[PDB]
Amino acid sequence: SGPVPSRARVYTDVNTHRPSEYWDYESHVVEWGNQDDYQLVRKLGRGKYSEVFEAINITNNEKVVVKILKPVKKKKIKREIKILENLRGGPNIITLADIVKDPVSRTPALVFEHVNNTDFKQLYQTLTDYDIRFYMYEILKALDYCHSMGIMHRDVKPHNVMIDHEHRKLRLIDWGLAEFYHPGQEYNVRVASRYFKGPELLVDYQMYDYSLDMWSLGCMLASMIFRKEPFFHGHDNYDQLVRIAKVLGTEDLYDYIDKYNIELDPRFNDILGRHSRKRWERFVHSENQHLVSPEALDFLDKLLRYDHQSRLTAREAMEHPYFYTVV
Ligand SMILES: NC(=O)CCNCc1ccc(-c2ccccc2)c(Cl)c1
Repeated sequence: SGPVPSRARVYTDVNTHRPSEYWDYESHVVEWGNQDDYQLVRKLGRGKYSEVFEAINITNNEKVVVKILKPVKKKKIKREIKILENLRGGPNIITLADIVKDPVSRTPALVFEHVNNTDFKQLYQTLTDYDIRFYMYEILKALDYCHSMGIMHRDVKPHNVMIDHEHRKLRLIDWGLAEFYHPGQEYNVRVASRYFKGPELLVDYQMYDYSLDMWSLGCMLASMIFRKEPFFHGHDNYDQLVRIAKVLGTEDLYDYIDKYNIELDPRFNDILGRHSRKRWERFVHSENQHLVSPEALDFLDKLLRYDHQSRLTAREAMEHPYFYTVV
């Protein structure tokens, strides 16, 4: 009678028990300020529906970040704006300072606090085992916060984590794919970046929850501790599940799809194969061994599980012995 329903093991009805205004972003009233108070400095990057600039607020000589949005779907702009306002001031969540539009073109822009992002290319060698545990803890603070607030990020990846290592400051950014969690809601599976997509998205299991961000965090941790970027290198979305299966094995993949009554796409039939469950220690080499520990492996093992319900929650994760050395 179709796939088996599922709901989050934590913060299940946080939106159900709150007023409609908190989660109804379509009904959210946005009030734009004037862009003229901002001075664009330099291009920091470019997304598919966004253009990110470094800027200065002329009124106080403060460095800000300006994200110009292509109005592809106003509903998505309203969703990002609503979520950013709801999470404002949360631990390690990018702060939305203002919302403005350019008078002439009317293109919407989000103004954020500034993060002085440390040279990551040069950073990949100076980070230690302590650094990884410390920064992992900080991302979990952000996730436990947005999950307690009924939001799932749905795009956790290195690119969306800004680190100012001189000041040990971490910010989770790009809430453009974030969504409000409503138990029983079927979500679009075309979220997150390929390398970070949870098995639920790949097998087309639409009733996912906050545990999706927990899979993405595992992908990130495995790439950090094992210095293998990305950890699951799929070449398409169908191949992505095969890359996971080569590590987690096909046995538990059927245990998963059977548990939730999932219909595997017939495109997998020829490519999936049969794979044994691998051991995390196999990924330890001379290059990475200085960042790998038993605690790190036990933690990793508990995040990268097929079954979204078996994954640690951000709270459970914060308690794990992997984090005993950090405040
Ligand atoms: N948009 C950008 O260019 C920012 C790119 N983000 C840099 C970055 C550097 C280090 C980490 C990290 C991950 C795990 C443990 C400790 C540190 C992350 Cl998640 C991200």
